[PDB]
Amino acid sequence: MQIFVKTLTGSTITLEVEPSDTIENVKAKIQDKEGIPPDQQRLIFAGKQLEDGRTLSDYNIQKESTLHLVLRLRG
Ligand SMILES: [Ca+2]
Ligand SMILES: [Cl-]
Ligand SMILES: [Cl-]
Repeated sequence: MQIFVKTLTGSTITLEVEPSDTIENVKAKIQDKEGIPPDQQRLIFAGKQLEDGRTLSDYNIQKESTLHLVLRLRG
């Protein structure tokens, strides 16, 4: 399944995922492509912040869905 991840600056990347993938899995994939550590990532879909432990299917994220990625600094 192909999805998109987009930032506030308009950068868009593509990921290959499965419905059963967790949000934590997706953050790992973004880190592989773009080097952003999962701790600093927050994903949003349909105006809601997503939870690491839940799955893409939980949020009805499908082929060609776009997730919004934003930073949240830990320190
Ligand atoms: Ca690029
Ligand atoms: Cl990927
Ligand atoms: Cl940001």
